[PDB]
Amino acid sequence: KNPKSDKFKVKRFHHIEFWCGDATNVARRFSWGLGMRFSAKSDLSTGNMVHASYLLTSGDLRFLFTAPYSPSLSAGEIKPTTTASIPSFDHGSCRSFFSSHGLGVRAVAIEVEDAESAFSISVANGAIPSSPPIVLNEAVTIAEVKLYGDVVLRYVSYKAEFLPGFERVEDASSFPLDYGIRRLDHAVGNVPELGPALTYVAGFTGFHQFAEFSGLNSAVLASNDEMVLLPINEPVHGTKRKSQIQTYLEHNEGAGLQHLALMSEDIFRTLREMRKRSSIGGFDFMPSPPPTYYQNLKKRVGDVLSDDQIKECEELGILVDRDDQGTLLQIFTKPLGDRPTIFIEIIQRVGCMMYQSGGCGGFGKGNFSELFKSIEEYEK
Amino acid sequence: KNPKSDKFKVKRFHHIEFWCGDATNVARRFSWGLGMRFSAKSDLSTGNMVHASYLLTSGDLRFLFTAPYSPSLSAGEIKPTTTASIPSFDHGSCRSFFSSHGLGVRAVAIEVEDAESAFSISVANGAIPSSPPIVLNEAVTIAEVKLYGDVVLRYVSYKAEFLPGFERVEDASSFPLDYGIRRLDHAVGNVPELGPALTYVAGFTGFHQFAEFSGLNSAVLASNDEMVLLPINEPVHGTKRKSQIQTYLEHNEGAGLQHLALMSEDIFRTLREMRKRSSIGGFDFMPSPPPTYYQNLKKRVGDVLSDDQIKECEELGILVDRDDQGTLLQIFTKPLGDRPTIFIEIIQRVGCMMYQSGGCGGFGKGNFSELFKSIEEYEK
Ligand SMILES: CC(C)=CC[C@@H](O)C1=CC(=O)c2c(O)ccc(O)c2C1=O
Ligand SMILES: CC(C)=CC[C@@H](O)C1=CC(=O)c2c(O)ccc(O)c2C1=O
Ligand SMILES: [Co+2]
Ligand SMILES: [Co+2]
Repeated sequence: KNPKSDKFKVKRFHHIEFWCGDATNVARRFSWGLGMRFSAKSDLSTGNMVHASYLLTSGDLRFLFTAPYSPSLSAGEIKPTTTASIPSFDHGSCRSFFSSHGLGVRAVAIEVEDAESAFSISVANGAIPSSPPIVLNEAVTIAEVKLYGDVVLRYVSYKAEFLPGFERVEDASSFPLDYGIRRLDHAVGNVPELGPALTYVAGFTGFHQFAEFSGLNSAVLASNDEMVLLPINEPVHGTKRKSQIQTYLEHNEGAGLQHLALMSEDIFRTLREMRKRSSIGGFDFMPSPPPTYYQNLKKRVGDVLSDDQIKECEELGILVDRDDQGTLLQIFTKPLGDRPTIFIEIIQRVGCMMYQSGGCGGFGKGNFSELFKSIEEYEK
Repeated sequence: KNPKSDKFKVKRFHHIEFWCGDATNVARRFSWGLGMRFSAKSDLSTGNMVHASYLLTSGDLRFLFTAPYSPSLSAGEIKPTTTASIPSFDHGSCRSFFSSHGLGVRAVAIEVEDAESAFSISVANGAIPSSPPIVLNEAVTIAEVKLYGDVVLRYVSYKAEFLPGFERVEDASSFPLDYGIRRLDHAVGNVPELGPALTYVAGFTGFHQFAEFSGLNSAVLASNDEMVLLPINEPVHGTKRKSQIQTYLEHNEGAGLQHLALMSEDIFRTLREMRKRSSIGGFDFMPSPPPTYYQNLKKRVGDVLSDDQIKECEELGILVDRDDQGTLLQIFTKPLGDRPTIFIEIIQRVGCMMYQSGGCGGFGKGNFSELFKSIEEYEK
């Protein structure tokens, strides 16, 4: 049941902004590890005396990495005279954000038809304002509201290249890395209480609940066409194994973004490329499910995947689950930084062709059962 | 003239510790970019609730990358009950250090015969104490005094693997990267006034001035055998081109470590390996000197280098200068992080065989002249 209750025209995921201690080093690590190209910069060399911001792109996926310079560099400036290309930036907020959470996502950015109206409607509908709409060079408008914890949902809209004040990067500094990742599929938040979080965000967006088929309860909010997907988790206390959501909240000092799901146009090549680089600067992956998990795969998705594609799944450690609508291939990295907080998920969806509809195959919740009922190989 | 006036037995450079926002991401970047192996860890997985510390090694070169966790994780601990493996660590100092300077070197560590006595003698001789001697597990003793700005000179001594509480890293997480770098040759500080800095450090170490053959004045302090080498620079104001030392001091918020000189056992393979990786996560190098600089190289070092080695120097952008004692091959990276502050120098020394004596060939001061008198190619 899709009631199509968006309160403003929401287009697509536009970018994800990390707040870092040092943007250069995180961005270069992510570039190698994920296969993303250096696309745009705003820093000292572009006149920005306030922050360093570097953009990586892969297909439609945009990762923005931002860190503050010394406040002294911009001591004479005021907000009207700022050289920051992202006027919502604030040294005190960024240092407090990073000191409090460590490396993680500050902004989940979505493109809307009119950022000023989306901000006005949102706040009128319960959104906590974070940064009011600002018009960059008569061309781009950006506005921010609180999402959960210190994460903001950022609205961007264009009259008609990333943002004004960013420069395209000279191509000799821009090596065309690509491991197949093409767009952001969904972005997941962890909160201490799901209900009030759901009520708040659904409240000011009009996003509807997306239908689903140990440790947490979750739910998914979605825009009209279900291209913007925002799952949210809460912990379930009192279990046998401690909730990883609870571990997240402890180490992150509260609510925040748990993981980013990146859609690959060929998940097998992406995982081959990423695994080759795990131990030489890239990302590590969670431990692989046992071979019994893969001995049981022929029976539920042998429909969709050949024996060859199934055996390739076992090599790369890929997990597979299925909706009534499509099939989902997924895998999870280990945490991206020091803290056991943010990680990345690689995914590819098969089915639901109309273009492909969002959430096709769901989010893998069928894999808790498939996984637990596979650790019965410890008796095999 | 070497008066051999060390006030305590100084052995060798032991390690360099960076204070980071996120140790994981800086360490993985440095590992790929420089060819260093993941060797030791102290973090949550080893019981350290206070900081994450990762060690990279290449030959004798040890780079330590440290970042604080949330203070909350260790709120119940006191210094006697600390889980930090480096008891000099302090959340407030590290966050203040990093917020103030950004990514850079916190500790220049040298191995001494007795860290407690070296600390006592130092302070008795004018050193500002930073962290008093602590004995780690009846085996290792560590003590810290102020060097310049917020950089500490760290004394370590062993009764008889890096430090207690560090774990060796499982070899599947430890890929044997190596591009030829073998040890730290010297570590360079920038200060607003050279004289008082020189007086202070020579004061409590007994290190002597090392004899030399636009923008700055400098001098070099050295231990008895001249294996520990500590150049220090100050700016010269009023020039035509602004002092880069002054630019350093502005962006670093004051004095600090300018660059690390890493000795390669084969600088041509190191630079080939590093340049291949510049645009895919590694380090960038300063612009190459003009071909006229290389057309003039046959006349001064054609003695030491073949036409082939000279043409290889032009390919890799290597600079070459010469003492009366030896020949020095060097090159400089661009800044390692967001700020135009810390960078790295790659070097290899030829000559002064006795083992090779320290500073053989000097530090390249002859290249200001060779470089300026080469930009007369803009008229060629
Ligand atoms: C293996 C790991 C570090 C975390 C997995 C787990 O926390 C998780 C990931 C996820 O992606 C997801 C959804 O996408 C949707 C519902 C839902 O319960 C979940 C999840 O539980
Ligand atoms: C190209 C660049 C970013 C910086 C070069 C310059 O700042 C420099 C480097 C250096 O290594 C050095 C010595 O090793 C010794 C004396 C001395 O004056 C110097 C230097 O001036
Ligand atoms: Co997911
Ligand atoms: Co040098």
